[PDB]
Amino acid sequence: MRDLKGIFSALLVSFNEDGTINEKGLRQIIRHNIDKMKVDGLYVGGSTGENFMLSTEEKKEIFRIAKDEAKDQIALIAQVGSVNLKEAVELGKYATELGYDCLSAVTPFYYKFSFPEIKHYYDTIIAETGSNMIVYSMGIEQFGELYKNPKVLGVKFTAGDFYLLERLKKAYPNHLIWAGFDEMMLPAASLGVDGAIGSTFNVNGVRARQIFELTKAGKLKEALEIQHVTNDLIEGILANGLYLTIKELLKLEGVDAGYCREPMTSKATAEQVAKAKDLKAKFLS
Amino acid sequence: MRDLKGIFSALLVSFNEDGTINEKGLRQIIRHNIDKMKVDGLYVGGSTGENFMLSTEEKKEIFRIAKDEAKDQIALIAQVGSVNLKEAVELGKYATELGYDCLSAVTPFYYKFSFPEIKHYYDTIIAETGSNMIVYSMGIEQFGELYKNPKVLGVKFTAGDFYLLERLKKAYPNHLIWAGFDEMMLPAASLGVDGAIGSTFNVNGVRARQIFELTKAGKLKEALEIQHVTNDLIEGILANGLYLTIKELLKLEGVDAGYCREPMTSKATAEQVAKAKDLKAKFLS
Amino acid sequence: MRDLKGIFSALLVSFNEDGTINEKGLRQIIRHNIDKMKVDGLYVGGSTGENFMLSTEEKKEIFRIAKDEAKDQIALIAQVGSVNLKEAVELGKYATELGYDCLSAVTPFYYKFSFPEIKHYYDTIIAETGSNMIVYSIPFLTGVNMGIEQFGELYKNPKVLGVKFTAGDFYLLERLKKAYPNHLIWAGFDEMMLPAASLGVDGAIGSTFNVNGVRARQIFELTKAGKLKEALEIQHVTNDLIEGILANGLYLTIKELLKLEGVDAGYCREPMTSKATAEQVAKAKDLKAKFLS
Amino acid sequence: MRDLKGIFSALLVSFNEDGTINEKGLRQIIRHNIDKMKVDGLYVGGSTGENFMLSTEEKKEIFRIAKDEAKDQIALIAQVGSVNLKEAVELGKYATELGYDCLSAVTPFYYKFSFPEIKHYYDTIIAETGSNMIVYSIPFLTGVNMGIEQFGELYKNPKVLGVKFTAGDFYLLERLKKAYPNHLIWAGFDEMMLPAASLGVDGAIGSTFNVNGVRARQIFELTKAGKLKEALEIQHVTNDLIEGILANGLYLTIKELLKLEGVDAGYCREPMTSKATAEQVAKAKDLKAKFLS
Repeated sequence: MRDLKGIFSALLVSFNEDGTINEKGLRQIIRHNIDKMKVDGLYVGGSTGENFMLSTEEKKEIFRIAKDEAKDQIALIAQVGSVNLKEAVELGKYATELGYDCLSAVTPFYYKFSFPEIKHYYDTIIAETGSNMIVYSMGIEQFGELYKNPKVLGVKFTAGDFYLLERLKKAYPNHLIWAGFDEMMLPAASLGVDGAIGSTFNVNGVRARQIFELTKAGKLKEALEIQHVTNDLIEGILANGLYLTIKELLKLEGVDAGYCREPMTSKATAEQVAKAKDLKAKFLS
Repeated sequence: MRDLKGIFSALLVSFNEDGTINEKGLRQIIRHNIDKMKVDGLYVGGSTGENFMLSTEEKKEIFRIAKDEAKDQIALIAQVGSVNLKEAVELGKYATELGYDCLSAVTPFYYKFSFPEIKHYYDTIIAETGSNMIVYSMGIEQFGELYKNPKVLGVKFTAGDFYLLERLKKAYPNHLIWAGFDEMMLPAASLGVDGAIGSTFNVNGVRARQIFELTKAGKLKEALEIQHVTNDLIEGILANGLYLTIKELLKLEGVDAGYCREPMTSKATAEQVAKAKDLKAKFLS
Repeated sequence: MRDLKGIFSALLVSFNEDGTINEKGLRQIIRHNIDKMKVDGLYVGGSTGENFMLSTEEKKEIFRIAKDEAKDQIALIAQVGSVNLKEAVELGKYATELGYDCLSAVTPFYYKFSFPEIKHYYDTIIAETGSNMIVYSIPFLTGVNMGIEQFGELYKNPKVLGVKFTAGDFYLLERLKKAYPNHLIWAGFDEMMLPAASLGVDGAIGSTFNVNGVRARQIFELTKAGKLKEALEIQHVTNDLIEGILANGLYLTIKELLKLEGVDAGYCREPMTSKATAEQVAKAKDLKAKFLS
Repeated sequence: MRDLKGIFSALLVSFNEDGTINEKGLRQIIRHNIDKMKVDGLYVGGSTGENFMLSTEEKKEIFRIAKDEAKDQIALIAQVGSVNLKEAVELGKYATELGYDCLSAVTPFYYKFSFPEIKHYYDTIIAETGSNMIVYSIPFLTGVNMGIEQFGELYKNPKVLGVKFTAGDFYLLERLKKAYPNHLIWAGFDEMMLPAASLGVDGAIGSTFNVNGVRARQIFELTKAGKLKEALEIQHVTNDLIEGILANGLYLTIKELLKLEGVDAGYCREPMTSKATAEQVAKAKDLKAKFLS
């Protein structure tokens, strides 16, 4: 398998006003990431792609478009998790067929699964597809149990618990860790994470790569200055509405990022558009 | 519309070992509710029916079977909510076509929706189907906003907040409230709820109806004795595994309740089956 | 033993502007509760009395004043719980010496105590004083949620009589009456009195009974008689009052309502905001006009 | 002013079996921290010192003993926060009179205080004592989570120097250094020292530095030098020790580790479990063998 370390943008999807996928806009988002953000890879079908508001067929169309547009230029991970395990297996087979480099899967949600149920879910996706898997996160003993399956590569770490982060890095040194919190990239990199998967790399890739590299070189003061500017931008993005603000910033860079998908507010208000313009002037110009 | 007050069993579904719907077993569960539990209605496609682990087509098949088997014998409510609003509209149209008496819809989950997004979700399902709606639950001001749509009938109240319960009953006296916590039926009925939707009525209907009726007549000590026995049974059901224990209790009554659907543990262990047998002997024989 | 069932006001305390106790005002609050609110007893030294912001000597002074003013006319429970167990024993001995009918103690807080430590705390207060105990449960402030098995362990001590259930979990409330039918439960959420009375609580201990004790007794007694429609009507009016009290500021509003009836309920103690704003006073006068006139 | 940056142990206190202070043992703990742990200073009267279970006079006694033993050899911060603001002012005046370099105070807890009330509490302690203040933030115990704007308001008082960040939110930690670059931050989670040092904290205040202060200084200094691999190795060994300490019982295990080095760290104070079990003692000896020998 392809090297999966480094910076991965969690891929946003362009939607039309009626909720359907805007394919031309989706390819422009992808091209922006590969060609201008210079990411190491794309993480497709995650929360950032508005995945859980879509049908199985719509998820497959996004997987097809992303792989067709990215070809073998960068690494591609397909998030195929769901509350429906049969759907996760169907999506995992499809992504595997398309040539995705590995699968990822959120823990089954809506109902409360026990750990045994969560491990059986991941083992089932792996057994039925033949593909390697990135888990989400549970404690050290439970990661150990997950890691008894040799096709589990590591975890997309999205909880800000740096004690567990250190414990995992020590206990399972040959397993990978990708940071999921872009605003805490520096402290995660100080503990040796192997990469980061994030929604803000769709527009702030340049700084994200600088933080990651400066931190691994021990240049912590310089990395912190760039994390500070990054977090001023992230703070404004969160206050204005995360998904809509990143799309509006992409629109100012000539990327047809389109609308959000309903039940999320689909169209940005004038105020939201105004705030996006100010953010672009201050942090991305 | 049909009277929707009273006792509604949240319908469990019978699955085969491979996860597919066992239609004969599903009809036996339905017949048990109508003919022996003597419920006022069935609440189909909710959490209890393992709905969120299923495909759109599987949800439609369950709606078809339940309406075919129940005909017009009792009231039928169809839960059609989802994170995918287009799926909720598709399911709401189908249930409306089949003749369901009203729709219900969980608040969109997985992502964090704002109140405006939640209200637009409910208004969209109503506008696209033409059917009345039962919401889930937010505070008094937000229920008021939901209740500006005249086709919203009331709420399936699943949070144990009896202060909000009283406030809602006072503020919106012509809207209905169904209790969602079977173990707190007495206190809910003391505040005048119009009915209850619950998973334990699939086997404990008799006592549920007695509690509801004794409480409305002011016979609180007698209602409490029956709530105590009910809660001894519920306590054992929860400890042993809710969905699997109710199915195992149904099996002891000659109802082919089958397996649970994966990612939930599909098969009951011997210990779980043993505990179910003890529960049946102590509380349902 | 002196009956501890029924309607108990959680005694409010009158403070001077500098934070010291206003004894004359405290006595007026006590008299208002006994003579006008017609309470069965007073719960003294609880959260409502602003207890946790005071010194040990101030807590002793409030115990002394309350017992000297109430004398033997009503039942009196003394809340003596603290994070300092030595203080709790000192206060429990003092309240016992004064003649309080029973002690009560909040679960030790701040630190995350184990169940054996909580049980040892209760057992120590009882052993050192010789007095009976009511467990004071208030999860919203403490963060401590004890289950049914744990109450069982506390109840192995025969001097633990029951619990002040300042919580809204009515599944746990029912489980308690099922498991330990001979043990007492006092409801702590005034806005949920009807549903708690439907489950057989033996009484209620509340801050709003300092001004709304007439309606509170009615809800309790009507619910016990099975007159739910009548009880719910009075619970509805009561909760319109409580909703306004909570939005305007609980402590300061109840004290301003008492002031309007001629009770010198004084200031609140710092670090709480000690004086109401003009807007808070105006809203309290409207609540009095609408609900207590 | 006396430099307050660097490595501070959160002073543990030695108690006798009956709960009274063991002055000789307390002095031995102080000496161990200064002479062996090589700390920059001591944080006295915090959660680790079992402060919240003590009387006001006991807290004063610990302040007196710690200052008499440490004298002027190291920096000394006095935590004087309480739910009773009058007590906090009394303790702050006493610690100021003794010569403590700075005061610190936990956010008022138990009751749900408003932000204006919290700010008034800090402003009152400062005004009545004339001493500088460190805000003590410990959300896991208090339930109080202040945001960036609120820290801004507290920092309008020039005598508020910074915050003891006993929390793991590193987004908020970064936002604090961005907004208020001239204000100090001390990390409070010993197991997360490396990532906090990566974000520029000015020091650390920790309970485990009573026994692991040599490694704690190394992690801090190596991270500041950008030697991440070396720092992470020492953080890894440190966290194996901390993981065992937490599983065996934090307070009793650190006291037993101190006892094995000849420091009479004594018992814990009730309502905490005062004595370790045989199994706890045996596990503490193994932790000493593996990590502190």
